[PDB]
Amino acid sequence: WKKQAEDIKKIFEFKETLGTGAFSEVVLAEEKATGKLFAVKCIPKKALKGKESSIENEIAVLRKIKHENIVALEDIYESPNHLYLVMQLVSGGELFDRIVEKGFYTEKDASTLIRQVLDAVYYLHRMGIVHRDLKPENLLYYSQDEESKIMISDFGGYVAPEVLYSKAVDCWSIGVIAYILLCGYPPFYDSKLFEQILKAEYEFDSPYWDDISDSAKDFIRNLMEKDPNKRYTCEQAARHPWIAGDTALNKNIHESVSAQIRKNF
Amino acid sequence: WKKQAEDIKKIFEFKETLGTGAFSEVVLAEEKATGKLFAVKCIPKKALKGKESSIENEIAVLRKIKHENIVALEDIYESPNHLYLVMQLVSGGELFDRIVEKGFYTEKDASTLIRQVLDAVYYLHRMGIVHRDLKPENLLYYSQDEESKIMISDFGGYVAPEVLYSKAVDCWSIGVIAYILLCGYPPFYDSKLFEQILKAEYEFDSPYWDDISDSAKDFIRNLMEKDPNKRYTCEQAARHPWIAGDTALNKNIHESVSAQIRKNF
Ligand SMILES: Nc1nn2nccc2c2ccccc12
Ligand SMILES: Nc1nn2nccc2c2ccccc12
Ligand SMILES: Nc1nn2nccc2c2ccccc12
Ligand SMILES: Nc1nn2nccc2c2ccccc12
Repeated sequence: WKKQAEDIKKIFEFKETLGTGAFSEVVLAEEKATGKLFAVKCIPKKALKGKESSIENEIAVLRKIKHENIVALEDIYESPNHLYLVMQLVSGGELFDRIVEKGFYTEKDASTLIRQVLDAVYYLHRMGIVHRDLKPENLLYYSQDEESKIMISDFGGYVAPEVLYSKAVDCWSIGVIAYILLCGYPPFYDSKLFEQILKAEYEFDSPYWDDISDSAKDFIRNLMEKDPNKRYTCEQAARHPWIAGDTALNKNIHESVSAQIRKNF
Repeated sequence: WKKQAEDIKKIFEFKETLGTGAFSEVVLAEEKATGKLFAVKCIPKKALKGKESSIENEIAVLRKIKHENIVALEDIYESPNHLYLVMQLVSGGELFDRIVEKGFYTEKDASTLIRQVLDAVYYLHRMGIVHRDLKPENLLYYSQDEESKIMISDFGGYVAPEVLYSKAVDCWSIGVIAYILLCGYPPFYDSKLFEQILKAEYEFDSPYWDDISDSAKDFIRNLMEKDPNKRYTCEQAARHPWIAGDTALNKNIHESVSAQIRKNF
């Protein structure tokens, strides 16, 4: 299930660097035998010392499973001292860029995005994976298509008060993302910030929140809940009317949200 | 995520019946708009009364996930009184037919089959699904290819002593399947049979088991373990040398296994 290589460069022509992380890089790569483009995560083995097997079990299991809202692992290569995760390259661009570029953007659009993230994270949780790093940077659109889905592209403010813990920390992160999706700025924002987060002290301030539904605000409260016990799970969040029902509004909130994204990020 | 239809027959031409179950049928079907063949499971809604949502949640989640060793759910249609699960049609045929037809069959072949079933069932367990009905009839080859994988094709001797319970019942079933794969006959076989199962009384009888490895027998013992606590999980079984290592033998055991399948089934 792992392909072996004496030298990865016999298989891929590496191109531009797409991302860099703690102790890995993600690079764009052409498969020399086929032309096909991929995103390849490059990981030195010595960085995984100890929990090498455990992290090669997340990978061994995930290799066999394709989730609609997570970039698929097409292949794993092993050399003497590295693992290479060969991933489906997406073509739809970054989350905020997309929202800024839209002419029209509603709560229904935000709800659809969150629904997809909930589905992906529910799956990861079921598999015993706590993502711990859900944030906009790690969400990419699949394609340029108007109807493109969003996908978790990568694994390693958004951190749960208990951290500052269990799978519930991810659900907090999703709540923060939802907050940003509906107003264009983060719910917290240096010691007073740290203080705010640890007391889950945030507001739906005017004028930015005035045109947002009660249902959306309730949804966010239930995820951005200090008590990780009372906090909605992904399963609970997915049943909420804002996600599963028809309470998400159809008002164009693009002007304000985009203004705030531009100004705030 | 569910397509709605006033009449399913506007979408599919139904052909031969592929399977029948408790209160559903699986039928071969041509998509009229495209020609493409599928396997369609047809389910009256009233059969799911009560746990309708719950069973529509197994489906709602699974729709988004493709496992290499489970037939994929391509689409779900809903009419006023039925659900239709539209599945990827396989082309590789039934498990025993394939083994009888081979000229050469080894423990390594059996191990590869079990590895795949372990992977599928591990995933189902992680999702909170207990299959409860794992048996050869529910395993089909993907293609005619020599290297074809096996796939769970369907959901609803092989039943765990505790039943005669938890996800562990599936692991018992896999042990029974492994037993049959290595000798061509069931480990139990009417009141004395019921008695045997409830005491996990079985043997690796000569001459059929003489050419089988100790490693294979140990593997089977660990799954066909009366105590569901001590019983190997799918995760444990997948780490066993017979599956993960190189203890599976390379001896052609086809003559005997096929003889016994033919005679016994
Ligand atoms: N530009 C990127 N594209 N794709 N495509 C698949 C996976 C990724 C990815 C992962 C991490 C960082 C950047 C990217
Ligand atoms: N970009 C990814 N990075 N890492 N890092 C470890 C495991 C994974 C992974 C698995 C599936 C899809 C994407 C990725
Ligand atoms: N002959 C069959 N073929 N395929 N292909 C996909 C799923 C199934 C299936 C399920 C149940 C019963 C028979 C079959
Ligand atoms: N043949 C199947 N039958 N049923 N019945 C309920 C759920 C499913 C299912 C899901 C995925 C793949 C195959 C099937």
